[PDB]
Amino acid sequence: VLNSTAQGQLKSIIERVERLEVEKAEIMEQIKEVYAEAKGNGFDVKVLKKVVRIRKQDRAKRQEEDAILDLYLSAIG
Amino acid sequence: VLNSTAQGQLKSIIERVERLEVEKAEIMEQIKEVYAEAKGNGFDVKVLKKVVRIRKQDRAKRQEEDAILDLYLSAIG
Repeated sequence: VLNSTAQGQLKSIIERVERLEVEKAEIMEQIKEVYAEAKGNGFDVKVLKKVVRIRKQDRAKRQEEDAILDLYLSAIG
Repeated sequence: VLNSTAQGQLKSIIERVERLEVEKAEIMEQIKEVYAEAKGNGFDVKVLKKVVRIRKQDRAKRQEEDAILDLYLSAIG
């Protein structure tokens, strides 16, 4: 059995996660809409998605290079 | 070569998709934070996630039952 406080906690957890998952689905739908718009303008959607992935990978690489920089500087001092 | 209007279109597409993908990542992080909070309260996160999936499946089932209802009613009229 779950006591009163725990039942409240559970209900709050489910409520918040479900609201966030609705927002996430809304965002995903908007991304789909932007790509559909692009397709309408004559763009290649598969290639656009690849452009986005490549740029994401570049940003990730730069962040890890910042981490590595802090590691080296730390080690040197 | 891409003409002026097409270059503007491309830049707008990438800009909007990347902003939306940042929002999506923010939402995913918030979901993680809610589950971390739940774990702190003594809840089983794996089981919570399963609760959320089950409820999502129930909602999906109800939507498809509404679709099927419209199909049957349509066919009958």
